[PDB]
Amino acid sequence: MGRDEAGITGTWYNQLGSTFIVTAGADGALTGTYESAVGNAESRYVLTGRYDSAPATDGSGTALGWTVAWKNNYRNAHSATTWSGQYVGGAEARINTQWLLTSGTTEANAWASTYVGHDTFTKVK
Amino acid sequence: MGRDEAGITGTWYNQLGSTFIVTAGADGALTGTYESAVGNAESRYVLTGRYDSAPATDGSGTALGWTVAWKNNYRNAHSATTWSGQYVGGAEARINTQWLLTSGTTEANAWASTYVGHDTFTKVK
Amino acid sequence: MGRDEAGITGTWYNQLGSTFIVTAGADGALTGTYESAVGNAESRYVLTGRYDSAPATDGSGTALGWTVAWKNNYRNAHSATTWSGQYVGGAEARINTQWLLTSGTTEANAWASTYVGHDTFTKVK
Amino acid sequence: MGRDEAGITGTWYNQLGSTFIVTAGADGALTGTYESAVGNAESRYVLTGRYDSAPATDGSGTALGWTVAWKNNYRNAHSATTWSGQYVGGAEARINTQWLLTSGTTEANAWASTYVGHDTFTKVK
Repeated sequence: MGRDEAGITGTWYNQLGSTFIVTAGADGALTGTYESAVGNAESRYVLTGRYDSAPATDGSGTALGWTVAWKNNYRNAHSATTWSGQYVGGAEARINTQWLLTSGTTEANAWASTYVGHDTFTKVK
Repeated sequence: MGRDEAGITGTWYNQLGSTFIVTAGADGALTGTYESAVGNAESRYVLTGRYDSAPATDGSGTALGWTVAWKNNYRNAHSATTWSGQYVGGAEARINTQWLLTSGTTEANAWASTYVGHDTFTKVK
Repeated sequence: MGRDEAGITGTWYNQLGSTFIVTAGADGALTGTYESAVGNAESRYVLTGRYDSAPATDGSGTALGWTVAWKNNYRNAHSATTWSGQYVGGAEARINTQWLLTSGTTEANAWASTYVGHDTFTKVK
Repeated sequence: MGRDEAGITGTWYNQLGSTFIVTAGADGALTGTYESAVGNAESRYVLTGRYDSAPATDGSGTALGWTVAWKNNYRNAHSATTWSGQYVGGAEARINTQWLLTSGTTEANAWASTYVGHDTFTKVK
């Protein structure tokens, strides 16, 4: 099993009230669903990603990332978000991320294609 | 099939000489391998991601993203990169991305955990 | 005077314990000093920047940005940080920022030149 | 004088056809004007920033950054952009940047406040 397979797997919530449901595989896989509390989104979207299944044992966090394309059976926002961050284990476990949201654009609007932000996920709230 | 399933699937190269080998699934999946020409990396790493399988038909690009965790059988850089971008089809097809590279860090060094950059992928070179 | 000239001018502290001392000019100027609690830094560094001196009156925040080059009489970290964000007025005034830290690099290391992060500044702590 | 004071001072153009007119001071200051070819912008806007006036002599680039608040006598886009990057001297001098564009937003829309992109400036075109 991955060192933090058990720590990462489950339900996480961010500061916006979004819900991230993830399974961490022994081999580094992340699979699950994302539900955004904000933006052009409804219900759950597929996510996939990767994590470091053998992190440093010096108290460093565990690097990971995942992607959501904002298409499901309900809506298509012609966009994708990637979260890049680290899992920090312990009593108040956190996933601390920064994210990039890219929209499909014309060449003329491509300079404005991409938003950047930061989300912090906890196991409560 | 996804609108750009055929356009995205295959081998791509970026401005650094890295190699991205991807299969686009009918359902929005991206699966493949990444080989970085730079950094703490050797040989291929697993990637997974997502793309908009039903993009706008107004000449906008196709949003997509993917993740590599920099662990394979050879090396572990305790880091993950996410690329967020859009596929632009036609004679000189491109994937234009921005990326976030997060390292596992101590809490003291977490302010310096994440690099940001931009890669442009083409089908030649 | 700028709408938030009085609100912005003064001493701010971020989540790292850094100190930002700024004067907002009637014309949109930001001038002052920055002292980082972390990284290759000691004592104060010059900053300059700009803010929107006539923001929207719909309860939107006030856009602003500034730069520090990490050279002073004590040290030179061959780097510069830019903070981009908005001032949100009221009882618990905040400046919410994202930042880019670029180091001078060789062409070979330029892919790793730039860090991205987020700082939140308050008038206390 | 700054090592690259003479190299930086003058007129630069980016890949969008924007015009950046900058004076580099002996002490690290950047002052000038910016004219964007794209977005909610017309004519020139004030910029200020900083650069490393004593860079490494190992062939590394020169770190620098600057800010534009998108208010002038013609328009107010209630936003500010910061460019963070490095100057690379020689026959085909370049300023390679990444940028953050923050808009004033309501708290509800603050997750979508900030765009990220990359501009490359040359002395011709």
